[PDB]
Amino acid sequence: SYNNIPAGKDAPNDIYVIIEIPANAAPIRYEIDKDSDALFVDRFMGTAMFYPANYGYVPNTLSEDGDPLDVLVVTPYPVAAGSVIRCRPVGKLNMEDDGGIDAKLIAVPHEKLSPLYKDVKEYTDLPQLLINQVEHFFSHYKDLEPGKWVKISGWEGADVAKAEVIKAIEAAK
Amino acid sequence: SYNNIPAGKDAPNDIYVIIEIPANAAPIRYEIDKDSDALFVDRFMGTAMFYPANYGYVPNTLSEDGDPLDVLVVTPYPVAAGSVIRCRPVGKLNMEDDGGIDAKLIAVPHEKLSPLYKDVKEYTDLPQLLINQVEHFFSHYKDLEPGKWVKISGWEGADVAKAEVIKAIEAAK
Amino acid sequence: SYNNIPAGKDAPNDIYVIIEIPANAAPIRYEIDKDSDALFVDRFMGTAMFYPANYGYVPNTLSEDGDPLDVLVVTPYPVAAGSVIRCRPVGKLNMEDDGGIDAKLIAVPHEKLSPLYKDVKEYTDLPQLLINQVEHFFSHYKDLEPGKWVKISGWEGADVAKAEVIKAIEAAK
Amino acid sequence: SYNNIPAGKDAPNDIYVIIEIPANAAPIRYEIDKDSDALFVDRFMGTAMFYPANYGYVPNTLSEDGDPLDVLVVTPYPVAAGSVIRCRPVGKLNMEDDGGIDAKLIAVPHEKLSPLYKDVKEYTDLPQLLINQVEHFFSHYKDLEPGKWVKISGWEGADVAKAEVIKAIEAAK
Amino acid sequence: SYNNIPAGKDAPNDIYVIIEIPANAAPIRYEIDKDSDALFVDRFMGTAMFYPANYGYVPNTLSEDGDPLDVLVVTPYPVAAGSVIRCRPVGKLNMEDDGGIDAKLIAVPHEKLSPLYKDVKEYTDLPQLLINQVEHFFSHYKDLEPGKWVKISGWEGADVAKAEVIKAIEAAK
Amino acid sequence: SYNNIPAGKDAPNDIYVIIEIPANAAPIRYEIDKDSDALFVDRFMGTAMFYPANYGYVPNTLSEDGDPLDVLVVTPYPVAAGSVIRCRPVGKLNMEDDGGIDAKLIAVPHEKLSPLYKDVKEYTDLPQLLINQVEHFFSHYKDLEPGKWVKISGWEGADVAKAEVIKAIEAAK
Repeated sequence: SYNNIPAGKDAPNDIYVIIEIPANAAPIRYEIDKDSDALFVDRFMGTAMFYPANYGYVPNTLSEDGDPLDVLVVTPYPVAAGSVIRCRPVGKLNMEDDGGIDAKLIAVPHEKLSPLYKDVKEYTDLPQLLINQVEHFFSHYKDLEPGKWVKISGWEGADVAKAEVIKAIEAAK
Repeated sequence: SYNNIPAGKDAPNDIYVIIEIPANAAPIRYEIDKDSDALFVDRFMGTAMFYPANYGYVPNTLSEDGDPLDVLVVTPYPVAAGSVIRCRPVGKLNMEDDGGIDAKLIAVPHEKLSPLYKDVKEYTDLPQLLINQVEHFFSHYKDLEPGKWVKISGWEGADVAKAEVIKAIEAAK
Repeated sequence: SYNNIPAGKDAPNDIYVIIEIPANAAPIRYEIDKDSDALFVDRFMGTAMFYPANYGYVPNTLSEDGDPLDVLVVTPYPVAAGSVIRCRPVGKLNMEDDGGIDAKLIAVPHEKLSPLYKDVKEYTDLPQLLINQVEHFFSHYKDLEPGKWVKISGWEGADVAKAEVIKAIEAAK
Repeated sequence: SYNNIPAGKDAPNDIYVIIEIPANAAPIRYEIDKDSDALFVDRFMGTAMFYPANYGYVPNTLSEDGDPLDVLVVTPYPVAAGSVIRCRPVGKLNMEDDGGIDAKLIAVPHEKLSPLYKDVKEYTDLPQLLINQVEHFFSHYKDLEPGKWVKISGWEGADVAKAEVIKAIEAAK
Repeated sequence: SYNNIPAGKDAPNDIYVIIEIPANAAPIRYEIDKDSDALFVDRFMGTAMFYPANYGYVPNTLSEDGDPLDVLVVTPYPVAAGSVIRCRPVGKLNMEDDGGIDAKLIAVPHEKLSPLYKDVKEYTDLPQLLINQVEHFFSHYKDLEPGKWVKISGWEGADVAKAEVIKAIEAAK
Repeated sequence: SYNNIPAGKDAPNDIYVIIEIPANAAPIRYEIDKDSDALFVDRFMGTAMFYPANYGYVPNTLSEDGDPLDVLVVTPYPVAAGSVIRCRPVGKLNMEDDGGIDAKLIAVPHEKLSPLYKDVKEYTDLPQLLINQVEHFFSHYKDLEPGKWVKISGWEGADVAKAEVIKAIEAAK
């Protein structure tokens, strides 16, 4: 049970993220059931696109999606599906979808995992093309799913990124 | 425990299949133990062949193999090992092996996973080469395993494919 | 030399396409120099997208924009970069570029290369999602390259594709 | 829980090994937590190196690392992460590290998994370059991790390789 | 040009092989044009099989069937398509085709390319399963291509392989 | 022909590099013949290491050791072997070989190829770990090839890299 994994070692700036879809992976949406812990294939993406970064969730949280809080982690090389990355939140990606709103945070590995992003304090420190690529992926990856839309709102800093994790931690209590 | 996963949402025409070997994967037979849920490597295949499609089993079933009922699912791109696909059975592949008989069903993803096979009602709707390739794989993939043989019998439709799942559901009760 | 290859053994029904970019490949736009026949790295794609079919051109052809005839070849597996596929046109995709009007043909392999695409004689015989991914790919793969933009106009039948081949072979060396 | 898996079927010469890092894999150290069973990313390796073989551990053991006994298995093709290989120990690789000593055994699949190494009785039967490559990997793969060193001591045979498993079996009792 | 390459620095012990199909590659039969030196897509394989060694030919040789000498080069890792391996023959595989009689040599890389195959001087020094996969691959990889069929006759020693090289170099340009 | 390509559109700021070995590729050292322009397999690497950047040379240049100018091109994704990257030098790596003194330039792609490396104007603008992996790779990738050894001397600025380009173009065809 992935519930055994804490939301981190020192939340907010130390979250664990269980990866469901690796970066640059096959065009397949995976989602982890929270009763069997198995990797469920949600949909074979219609668009000819791939995820710009690893995307998963923080364990033992709850937002207004009904499901835990979604995270996108940037790594030097994609991680295996079902893996847990000790990362640090550095931004929040707000956007409106068919069923209300959705909010993704962008994350980055920790001191002991990788020195690559010691200078990444907030999402603006990542390369501009990546941020532009992350926005472009979510706006268009569901363009062939009938009835489903996505519109990108704006970005928010790490301090508010590290805020929504604070509120999702006890919303699961 | 994969036993938490039901055999489906609306059996017969809505089975779940836990994939043990992805399509076009490395020449390695994986099998999921049903006590630890871990992915066990059964044998490194002697033949220079790969699985024509993802092959796994429906959870919480039982046939006359002693183990659950085996399924081959056709997907636009191979799924990760240990994943569960919400698919629909569309055929049955009968064949005789060293220890009696074995029966595989061919399956196909569902409305909400992929529109690719909305027109696939039975195995004859899949391309002929695939069916010919699935038969050729099982007939020859054990040609270098000493003492083991496989002979291909015939094909059966979805209605009888959806029959053996009916009988394997309660044979596990 | 590359232009030591005819446009087709029996054009326009039988044509050759040198492949410049493979399908499902890394997002690297390759274009083949004709002074040198070396593979030139033209663009590292900004958008998180991949080519839905192997992209290339017909040897010994000259289109309007000054270069040979663009062809997307649909194959069972992605072919190597710089390899020659013997194929047959089945449709034509029309668009307007930043430089004016553009057009990409779509083709399936020759009968002797694969039996998978024989009853595919028009582009509408191809899967409906594949046609939509080609439309979606070309409409958005330049979204993050500045100065470029693509507007999808509409498809034309297999007979017009063979006509544009005839006209491209016409004005060339 | 991987604890359900025995240390083998007939220890010593029949150990099970849960693979955490596949061979020739991405430069990523994985480690399996022994409370959640999840695949944890330990560190993104600084060196431009890959693991010469699959490396994991024997379940339900304990050495003087505090963690179970580490094993390197040689296979015809890399196994998926989180898989369990029925292998046979054929050597011991002693070496001193920043925190005391570490000891790895080299292993090899069994009769029923692969005939490739029926003649491999001890690590000297494997190709010399592999042994030289295994030594070179561990000596240098942490050259960019600050504060961490590794020095290679020597090799020991299967009989002593099959000894340390004997002592790690009951050290977990 | 490709035929600007000798059959070997010191034939028949030292030979060159241009590789047409890599090992463990996608099931695409490539053959290299000699008018053009471009890589031609000859066949999308029907059978779910892959080449057990990199397939190619010796430059500046002419066999009976009208084409250069077929050689399978066993390498630690699959080499790129269209690349030149400096290798040494160790055996000969004999068969009868639909067009008559055929023969494929098997070779291991030159000493300066790898120390892994030095004490391999006959094909029986290669692993016994590898010899059987080459026999099984050629006997079945054309099972689904109509009009073709291959019958394995038997192997011949390393000395006959060097003799066929001498005779192939003999009648050529 | 390959030497039908200039050293650069506007050397030394704009240069071309034919890539001989891609990044993160299989440990196969390729070198491009100039008699033939075919890709020659030079060495199957003994050490379990991979190239940290795509390795190649500048056309129409002549260095001291008799061959064109070595350049490592850092790219978002590894480019195909034998492809031409339009790039800009940002630093120089100096070393002493078994044959004397050696030097490898490091380069980032031209502005028109990617916006990711524009504010990279010196090699110290590249990530500090990447600089260390190139130093570590060249210092150890020949550890298991006998007769060879590499000693890292130190880096030099982007202005010296443009100077060595000028001198390499100078004494050449």
